[PDB]
Amino acid sequence: GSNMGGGMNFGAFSINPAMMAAAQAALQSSWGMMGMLASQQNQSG
Amino acid sequence: GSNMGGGMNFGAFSINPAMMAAAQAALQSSWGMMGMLASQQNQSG
Amino acid sequence: GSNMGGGMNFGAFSINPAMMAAAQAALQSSWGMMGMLASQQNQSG
Amino acid sequence: GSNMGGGMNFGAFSINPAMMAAAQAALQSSWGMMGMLASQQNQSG
Amino acid sequence: GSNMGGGMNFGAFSINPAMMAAAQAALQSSWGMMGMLASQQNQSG
Amino acid sequence: GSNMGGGMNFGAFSINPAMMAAAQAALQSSWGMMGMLASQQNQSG
Amino acid sequence: GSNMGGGMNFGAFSINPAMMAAAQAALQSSWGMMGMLASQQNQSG
Amino acid sequence: GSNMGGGMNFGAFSINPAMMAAAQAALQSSWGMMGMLASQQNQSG
Amino acid sequence: GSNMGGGMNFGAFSINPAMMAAAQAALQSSWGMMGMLASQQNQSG
Amino acid sequence: GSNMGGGMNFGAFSINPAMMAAAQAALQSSWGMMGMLASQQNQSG
Amino acid sequence: GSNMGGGMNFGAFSINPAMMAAAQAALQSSWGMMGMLASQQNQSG
Amino acid sequence: GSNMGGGMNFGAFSINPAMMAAAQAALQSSWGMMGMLASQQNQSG
Repeated sequence: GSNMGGGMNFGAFSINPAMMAAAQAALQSSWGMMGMLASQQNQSG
Repeated sequence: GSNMGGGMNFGAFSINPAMMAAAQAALQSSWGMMGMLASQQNQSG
Repeated sequence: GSNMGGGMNFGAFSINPAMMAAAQAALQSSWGMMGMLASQQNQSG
Repeated sequence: GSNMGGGMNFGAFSINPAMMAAAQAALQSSWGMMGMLASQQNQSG
Repeated sequence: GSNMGGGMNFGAFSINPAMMAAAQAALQSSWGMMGMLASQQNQSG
Repeated sequence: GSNMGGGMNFGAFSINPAMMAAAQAALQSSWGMMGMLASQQNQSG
Repeated sequence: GSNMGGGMNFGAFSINPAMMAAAQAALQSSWGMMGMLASQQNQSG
Repeated sequence: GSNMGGGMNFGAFSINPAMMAAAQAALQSSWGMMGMLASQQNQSG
Repeated sequence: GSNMGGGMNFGAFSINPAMMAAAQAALQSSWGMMGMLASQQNQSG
Repeated sequence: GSNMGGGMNFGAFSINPAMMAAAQAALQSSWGMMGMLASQQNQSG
Repeated sequence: GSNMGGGMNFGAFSINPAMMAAAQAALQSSWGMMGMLASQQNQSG
Repeated sequence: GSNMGGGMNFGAFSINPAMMAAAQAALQSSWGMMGMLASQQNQSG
């Protein structure tokens, strides 16, 4: 069980994420004002 | 079970994400004002 | 079970995501004001 | 089970996503004000 | 089971997505104000 | 069980995260004003 | 010379004005979303 | 010379003005979302 | 010469003005979201 | 020459003005979110 | 020459002005979020 | 020549002004978040 309060952002967020990855499983998620991500990267041997 | 509060953003978000990946499974998700992502990248051997 | 609150964005989001990927499975999703994505990239050996 | 609240965006979103991919399976989805995508890219050996 | 709330966008979204792909299966979907896409790209060996 | 209070940010957050990873499982998530992420990267041998 | 800008009202205005007057000249004008009134009630002795 | 800027009101204005007057000249004007009134009540002795 | 800037009001204004007057000239103007009034009540002796 | 800047009000203004007057000239103006009034009540002896 | 800057009010202003007057000229103006008033009550003997 | 800077008020102003006057000229102006008033009450003998 999880919960988050609500917030207000007046400023302008200039985000410039730059990502690189190399794996058996890879997920790369960039988001702006609000987001939630639940990623289950299952693996065996 | 998950929950998120509601927020208000007056500023203009100029986002410029740049991503590169190399994997057996790859997902790359960029989004603006609001989003949710549940990605199950299942794998065996 | 997941839940998200509602938000209001007055600013104009100029997004310029640029993505590159190389995998057995690849998904690349860019979206503007609101979105949800549930991607199950199943894999065997 | 998933749920999303409703939001209002006054600003004009100029999005310019640019994507490139190379995989056994590839999906590339760009959308504007609202969207949902559930992509199951099944794979065997 | 999935659900989405309703939103209102006053701004004019000038979208210019540009996509390129090379795969055994390829789907590329660009849309404006509202959309949903469920793509099952099945694969064997 | 988790809970978070609500906050207000007047300043404009210019974030420039730059990330690189190399693993059997890799997740890299950059976000702006608000987010939550629960990632279970399961592994066997 | 007079001038007015244009506005947008999403809310539903339930107005219930109740007026009573007793004069040599009487005008009573109730209006909803938009209006202009120029009433010259001239009088002598 | 007069000038007014344009505004947007999301809330629902429930107005209930109640007015009573007794004069040689009487004007009573109730209005909702937008209005202008120029009333010249001229008088002599 | 007069000038006014433009504003946005999210809240719902419940106004309940109640007015009573007794004069040689009387004007009573109640309005909701936006208005301008220029009333010249001229008088002699 | 006069000038006013533009403002944003999130709160809901419940106004309840109550006014009473007795004069040779009387004007009573109640307004909600925005207004301007220029009243010249001219008088002689 | 006059000038005013622009401000933002998050709180809900519950105003309850109550006014009474008795004069040769009387003006009584109550307003909510923003206003300007220039009243010239001219008088002779 | 006059000038004012812009301010932000998070608190909810509950104002309850109560005024009474008796004069040859009377003006009584109550306002909420922002206002300007230039009243010239001219008089002779």
